Amino acid sequence: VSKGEELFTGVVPILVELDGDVNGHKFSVSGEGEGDATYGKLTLKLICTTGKLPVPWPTLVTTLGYGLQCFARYPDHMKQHDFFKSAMPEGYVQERTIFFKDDGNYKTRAEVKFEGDTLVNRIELKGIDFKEDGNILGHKLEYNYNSHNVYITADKQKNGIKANFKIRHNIEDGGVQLADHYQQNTPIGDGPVLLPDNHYLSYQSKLSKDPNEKRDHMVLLEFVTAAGITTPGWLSREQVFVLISAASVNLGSMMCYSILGGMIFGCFALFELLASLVFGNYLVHIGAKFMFVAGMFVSGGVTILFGVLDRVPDGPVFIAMCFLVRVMDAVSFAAAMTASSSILAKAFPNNVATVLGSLETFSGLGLILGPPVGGFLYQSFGYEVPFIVLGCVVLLMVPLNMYILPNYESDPGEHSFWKLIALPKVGLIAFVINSLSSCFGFLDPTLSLFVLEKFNLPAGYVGLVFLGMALSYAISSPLFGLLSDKRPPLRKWLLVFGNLITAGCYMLLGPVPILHIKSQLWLLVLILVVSGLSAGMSIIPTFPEILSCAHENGFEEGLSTLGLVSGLFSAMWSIGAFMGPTLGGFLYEKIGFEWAAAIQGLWALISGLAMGLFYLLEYSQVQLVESGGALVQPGGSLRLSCAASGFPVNRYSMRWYRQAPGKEREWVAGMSSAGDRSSYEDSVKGRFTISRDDARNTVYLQMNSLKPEDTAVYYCNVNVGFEYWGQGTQVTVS
Ligand SMILES: COc1cc2c(cc1OC)[C@@H]1CC(=O)[C@H](CC(C)C)CN1CC2
Repeated sequence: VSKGEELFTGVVPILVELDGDVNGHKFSVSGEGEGDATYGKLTLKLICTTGKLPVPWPTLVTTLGYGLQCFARYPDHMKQHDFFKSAMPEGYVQERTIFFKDDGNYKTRAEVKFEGDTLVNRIELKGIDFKEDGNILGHKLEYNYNSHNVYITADKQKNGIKANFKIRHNIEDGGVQLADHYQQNTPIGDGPVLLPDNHYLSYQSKLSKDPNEKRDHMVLLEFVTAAGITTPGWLSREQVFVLISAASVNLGSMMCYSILGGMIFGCFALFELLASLVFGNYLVHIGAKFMFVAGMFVSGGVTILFGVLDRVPDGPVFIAMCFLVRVMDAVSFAAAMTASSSILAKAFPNNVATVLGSLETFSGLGLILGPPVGGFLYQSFGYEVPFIVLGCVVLLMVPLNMYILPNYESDPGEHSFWKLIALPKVGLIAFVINSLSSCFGFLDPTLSLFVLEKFNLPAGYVGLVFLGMALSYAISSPLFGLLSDKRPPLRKWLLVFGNLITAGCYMLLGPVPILHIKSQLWLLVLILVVSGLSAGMSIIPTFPEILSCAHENGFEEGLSTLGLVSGLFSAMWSIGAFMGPTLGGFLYEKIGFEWAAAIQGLWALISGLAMGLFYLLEYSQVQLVESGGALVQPGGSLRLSCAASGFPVNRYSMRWYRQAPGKEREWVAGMSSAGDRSSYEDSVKGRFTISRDDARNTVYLQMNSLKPEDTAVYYCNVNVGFEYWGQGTQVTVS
């Protein structure tokens, strides 16, 4: 960790100038924009002042967009290898030599300095031996750009770094143009710079235009990450810190709710919805740590003051005290839930479902700890006593959470609440979770009445079967959390099937007089256990799906979006808990439990079918799938098929790539937009044939007159703004 790391904790306004010559034609370009090193984001708007560019803009993307490598996000084992922020309070120099294949050369000198607030980059360019009928001077490069890798090794002799990479530009005729880049980077101002190990950076890029501008300009978007040296594999300090804290909080709150769980019941959810929405909307202004500790302090205060109601005289003071205890319990649980969910969403970015499943398992393992020590404290000390013993142990666990938790700081976002809530998929998520919470709230009060009226057992076995259903939920939560984490497209399927199995469970809850099924005990207990498993298999994949839809819509990453999605999760669980018991009790007094369970299960079933119909109707995502790999004797003939998913083939160009073992990727052939022009390598010239078919949205490559040289893995390449690849097929010849 260096001193210049602290400078890049925010947004940086950046300014770029270039002056260069190409065969006597001189140009000067100037640009402005922003950078963000927390996530690796660069956005520039770049305008010429001299006039027309005889050279294409993708030739200058590698000079201006790669000219600011200081906004690279490094993971926690790569902060030791940061060089760019090490010398940034004074500045560095970067010299680059670019060899275009079968054409001339660029040589650039650039200096990147930090003047005032702004970051300044000055570039001088020299261009040597360009043909007039070439891809560069003839304006033959497509107006999009590809994703790349940049490899950096160290250099002790100049205390700097040296990087090598290649850039594949697309030409309009179908082919590609290769540009090989060699750069050397050196500090100027004697700063303690970190000479790194061998590593590399991955660049995603995007290129567009501002439509209101009528000059010559480019809008450039850069995503950067860094890798190359593998992790130790075990956790960090902050992650074990937040796991111990969240586990202890979840244990304490669960056992507090288990040991002591109309106007006040509904106004409780009425304040709970508002508290969840307000805490979701304003979280960075309060902070995750402060709101964690505040929610735990108010929760412990509530469970201390719950014993005092026996010494409060009956009258207006009893109402004015129980009301305040009810609303403080509501806002304390809301604040603690949203704070814990947001901080664990930030702490584990890729493994978000596994942590939530593990905390659900610890909540179950803590609620099964209630009866023995609870009976010890009840028939050993008394009844006023166990609540204040619980309050003492929670208020002694609180300063640990004051000591341990890190200080995450962020800035307010660019969008609002109302843009997030207006998505269709999010509304269907909310409707599914309303069905689940309403089924749970209906299952609360009438089960004890049904057991007492039919089977003649008291509330002890009602609590026992509640324990069994919670245990099935606790077992089924982390496994399907791990399954939803590891496989992305199975997550939405587990969302649909969970609600469908839950609906089947609530229809088997009440034996329908049409269906002729008899009532007994172990069948009922088993259906409740399977209902717990279905609820667990549904509820865990909800939060990552809302996160994926939020990042897919275009919300900027940070803590604002995590806070909003956690607040919406708590809000939907609040409005479901509200809607559930009132409709369940109304249906129980009106028509009976037997049809009430059927109507509730049918509600859940139509919720799941609406979800499944939205998935069956409006799904589309860019994908390339391939087929045609086998083993053929030399001199044979083959056909390879690349089937696309979510773009028109007749409006975009297509490329075919190949790779040999122990060798880099090589371009084979390319097919343009209009379908009349094709491009080939001389090793596949006259032999390989490319074809398309826009009716079935598929492209094909046919081969004849085989050689042992063409044993390779073949790939299919598009660019629809981003670069998308395929999994490849193995083609072997003898
Ligand atoms: C009566 O309202 C409440 C109902 C419930 C809970 C808390 C309540 O408030 C005290 C807990 C909360 C979560 O930890 C768990 C449920 C999800 C919201 C993650 C476990 N459940 C049972 C339902």
